[PDB]
Amino acid sequence: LALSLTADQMVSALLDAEPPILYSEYDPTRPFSEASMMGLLTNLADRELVHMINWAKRVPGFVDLTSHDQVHLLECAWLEILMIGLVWRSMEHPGKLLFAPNLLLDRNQGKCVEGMVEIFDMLLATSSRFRMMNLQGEEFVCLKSIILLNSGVYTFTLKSLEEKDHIHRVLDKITDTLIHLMAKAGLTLQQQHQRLAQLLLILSHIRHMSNKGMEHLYSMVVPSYDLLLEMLDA
Amino acid sequence: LALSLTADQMVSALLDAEPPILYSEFSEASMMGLLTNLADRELVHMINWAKRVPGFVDLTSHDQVHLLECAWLEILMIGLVWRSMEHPGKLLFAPNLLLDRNQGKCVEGMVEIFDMLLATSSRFRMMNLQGEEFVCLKSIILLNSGLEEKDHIHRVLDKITDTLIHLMAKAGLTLQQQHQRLAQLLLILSHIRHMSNKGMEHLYSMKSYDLLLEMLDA
Ligand SMILES: Oc1ccc2c(c1)O[C@@H](c1ccc(OCCN3CC(CF)C3)cc1)C1=C2CCOc2cc(O)ccc21
Ligand SMILES: CC1=C(c2cccc(O)c2)[C@H](c2ccc(I)cc2)Oc2ccc(O)cc21
Ligand code: NI
Repeated sequence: LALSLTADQMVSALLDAEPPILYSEYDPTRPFSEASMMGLLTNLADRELVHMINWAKRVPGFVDLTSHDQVHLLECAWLEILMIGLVWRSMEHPGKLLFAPNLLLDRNQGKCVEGMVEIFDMLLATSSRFRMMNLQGEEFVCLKSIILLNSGVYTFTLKSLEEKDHIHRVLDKITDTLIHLMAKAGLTLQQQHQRLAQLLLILSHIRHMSNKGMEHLYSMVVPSYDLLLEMLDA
Repeated sequence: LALSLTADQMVSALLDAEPPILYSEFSEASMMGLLTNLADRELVHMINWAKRVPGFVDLTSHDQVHLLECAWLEILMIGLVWRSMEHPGKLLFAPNLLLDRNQGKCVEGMVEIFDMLLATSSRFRMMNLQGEEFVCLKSIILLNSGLEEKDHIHRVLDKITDTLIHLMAKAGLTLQQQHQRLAQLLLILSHIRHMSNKGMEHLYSMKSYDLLLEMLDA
């Protein structure tokens, strides 16, 4: 019933689906070594991934797809989704990344890892950019769902063609929802289309960061297809 | 001058800036040699195209090099995908070099990138992407991919957005259809970024700033 929802019903459902903010393992050895910091971040990321699977099932349109296609979208999007979440909760802490409420890290602590500092900087710039745009929570949840639905759709017979157009219609509905929030907020038609484009252009930088992130992770714990398909069935 | 242009003047300037379609001059090496020769020749035309994108020449030479360093492969890729639209299941690298999926297997690891390029081409075919929309998307890539210089870039991007909406309104689309199509085109740019990052990784598996800064000064 995702194509029959209004803009306000889409927002309400995405806000209800929103996963909880988690904490890192309490009182680890401080200061950090390269391994210890990666261990705590990896533990946190894995626990968030369990909540992401459950979030994804409550994104309208996603559950209508086949289990194979749900796994494919999540396999393509999981690190982008982790990253936009991080960047969102770091908005109110300029020069810092709020990995958890008990794990607020500045740029200099990123140097502890080796190659992480470049990715750190990109995440901070994006956070700063969301701060400058005054990004709203309602807009945030729409952007997250876009990432999930958009990131794997291009790399997907009758079945797959019907699944692809279904995804494209859901994305059209999220666009409508984004415009409605901006019109309800009071922005002019010109300001609405400009802000929409600004938000969607930021998603290309998020993809870039996610690809750099993967390369950095493989240089040193990444969810496989089989792992994600096991988790989805539960 | 770029902030004072109308939607129609933006389109006319981008269409005038458009580079020419070039010709090429198999083993894994021989195919990569011909593709690399072609890519290098197109890169000379891209530098000159970039200088004629309204807003780009106002930036410093350092910032022009940075935008091009970040965007060159995305720009090469959207060009390829655009000229392949009318050849389903094939990539038109040049008019004398039309390659299907199976010839991508000749170079190891290329076939995955081949597939992504074909899917994007197919997606532009399904959207009935227009030449006027294409040139706007290309300029977006250049300006978006890489304090007064930053806000200048953001204003130029706002003008290209306006231009995109105007083309859709002039084409007859409703306000709802206009914002949906705008979003659809911009979402495709994330896949182009992805392809470009995969492309780089693949290129470094086989094989600069200074080179691009040298070319820009000419
Ligand atoms: O006209 C075209 C249009 C598209 C392409 C194309 C030619 O050829 C090649 C190509 C060759 C060399 C390059 O870079 C070589 C290195 N350059 C020269 C500088 C070093 F001195 C950087 C860059 C690209 C090509 C495409 C498709 C998109 O990008 C690719 C990704 C791949 O994984 C494999 C091949 C390509
Ligand atoms: C973005 C990110 C990580 C990250 C990854 C690469 C580079 C970087 O700077 C940060 C790193 C991470 C570590 C291990 C895995 I498996 C996945 C993410 O730790 C995180 C924890 C929570 C979260 O919401 C995001 C991240
Ligand atoms: Ni509108």
